[PDB]
Amino acid sequence: PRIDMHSHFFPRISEQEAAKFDANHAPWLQVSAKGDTGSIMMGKNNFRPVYQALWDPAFRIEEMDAQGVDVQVTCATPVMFGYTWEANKAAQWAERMNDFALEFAAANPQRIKVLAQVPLQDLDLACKEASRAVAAGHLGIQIGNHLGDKDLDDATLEAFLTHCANEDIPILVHPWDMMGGQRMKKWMLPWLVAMPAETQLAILSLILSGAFERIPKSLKICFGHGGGSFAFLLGRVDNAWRHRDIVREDCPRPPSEYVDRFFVDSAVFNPGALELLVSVMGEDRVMLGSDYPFPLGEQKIGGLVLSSNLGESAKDKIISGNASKFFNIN
Amino acid sequence: PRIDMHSHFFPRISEQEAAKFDANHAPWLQVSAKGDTGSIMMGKNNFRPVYQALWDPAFRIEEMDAQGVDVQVTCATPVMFGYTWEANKAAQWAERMNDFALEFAAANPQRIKVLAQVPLQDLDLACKEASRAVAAGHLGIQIGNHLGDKDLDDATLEAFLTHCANEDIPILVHPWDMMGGQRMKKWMLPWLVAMPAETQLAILSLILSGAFERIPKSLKICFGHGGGSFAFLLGRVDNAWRHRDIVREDCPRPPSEYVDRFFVDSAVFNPGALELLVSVMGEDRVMLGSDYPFPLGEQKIGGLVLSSNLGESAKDKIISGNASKFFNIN
Ligand SMILES: [Co+2]
Ligand SMILES: [Co+2]
Repeated sequence: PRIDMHSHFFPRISEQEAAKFDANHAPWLQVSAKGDTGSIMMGKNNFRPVYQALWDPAFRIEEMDAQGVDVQVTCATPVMFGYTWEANKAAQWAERMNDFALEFAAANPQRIKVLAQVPLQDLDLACKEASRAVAAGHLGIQIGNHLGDKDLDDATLEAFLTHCANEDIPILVHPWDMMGGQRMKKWMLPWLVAMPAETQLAILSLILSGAFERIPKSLKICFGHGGGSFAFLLGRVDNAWRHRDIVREDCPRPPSEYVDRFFVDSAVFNPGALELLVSVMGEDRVMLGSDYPFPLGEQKIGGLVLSSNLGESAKDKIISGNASKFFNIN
Repeated sequence: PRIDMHSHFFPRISEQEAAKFDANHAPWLQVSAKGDTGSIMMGKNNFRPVYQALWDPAFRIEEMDAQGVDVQVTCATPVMFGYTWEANKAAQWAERMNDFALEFAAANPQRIKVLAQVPLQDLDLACKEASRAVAAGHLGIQIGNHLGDKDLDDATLEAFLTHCANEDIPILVHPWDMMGGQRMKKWMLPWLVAMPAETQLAILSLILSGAFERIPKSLKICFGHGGGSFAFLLGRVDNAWRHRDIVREDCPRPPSEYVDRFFVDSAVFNPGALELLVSVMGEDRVMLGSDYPFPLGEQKIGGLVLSSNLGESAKDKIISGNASKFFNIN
């Protein structure tokens, strides 16, 4: 069987319903008249043009069959996060978006599984919303990797991680609100450069701060897009931790020892990159993810893993094995 | 023989000489009374503590012997660049720093080779200063990877690159003035996260803009610290260029075809990282560099390459071969 655990949705959101939250920065979905194309829109600006598969759960199951993917986990498009908003307005919006998600997963909840979003800019509202959603049916939460200038070392974000680790709630960490200000203007560089760095920063933020020494080993946490550039740059981190007391102060073990404490999806779009990745993470902590349905997500879902020189057991774990232990799937 | 082509110096600069340029932003060297320790200082603030090898070319040759490195190329500590300054002041400062460099390399110019800095914020002054310096003895120029919000795609920086390509001047591109604003506060995250992303952005900036289709093939250009995270994330770039017309518009060939047009140093601090790197770049475009004398530079210079499963011939090219064609060292 095949489980793709990194994919996204966007719900049937009217201009009128989103304007009631923020007729300026609440995102909404405009579908064409035919009904197989459309755009995500902030106020009345065009944000991203999207395909029917993003919002239509029936059309999506049909593609899932063409693709040979049996169960697919899916979660909010990072533009739905609303972390910049006021906390009550975001807790309201999060509640609707996760309802929409169960509504979307209704089309076939043995094959479509959902992850919820939280108002992460408020620890209390984020914690209650995380537990409600798992009880309502979501298999876990998906969070942006940072919150303005708070990275995952921030005490509040660590508190949200521990809360989930204690309630045995799995977490997918997604790059979002990328760094870099005004420089990565064209050629989609924010996805090519800033996305991988954002992820690496999140992972390194937990490690070098000692967060893993303080968070329960029971936390199920996954970092998207191969964990950014983390695995390739890990040796540069180990060498700095050995040669610099300020790198070493909050981190008792050498940083590569902590790879036993988190997961990554397999989306790295290259056999060499994939082989190095499992070499660092181990075949048990790499899962099949595709970033479906966006252009940048590997058309042939699972094709990179299946054509690899990896073990037949390694393939089985990335394709299916680890994603069902991680998410508790039949 | 061994050639380490990535290393740095800092000259004997007094508080008062630096104050005549900017008693606020000009860096200077304070040596202890003993004289084997010291600090780089901006105005009156402590910037980096350094050790004798950074400024003492005699002490350095002695360590060069202990380390078994025959010739070492060296260049300015990126804090010396002064790209934020007024152009004439910076052209004045660059001229003194490159004189200092030849003064430093005087201690033994058959083992210490130098690269010059330029006032890159002024294309004319940068071009004259680049040619000046090569004629005075430098083997080429070292530049920060970006200039505020101008990346190597910027037409000024492209004009500086082709000026050098036409005068057959080699270029080492160094990450500097790292992105990330206020987030990577502690654990030296700017060196771990932002430095590799800066490099990757520079390389990708030339490729995806078509700069390599417009710059003469004769350009000898090298990117530091293994070219950042570029070689690992290259497949993500290829896949984006195939699936997105806006990634593809300015770039006629698929982006991984352009690895035949630049070099990288070998400083990636890991055998798997190193093996993937030469797999992407080819054994001919990877050169031994150590970032000596900073804490984060592999104290066993060349030790990573020599202990690798790479070919006897690959080792000879990285250790010695490529760095002497590139730099014209006999
Ligand atoms: Co995604
Ligand atoms: Co350096």
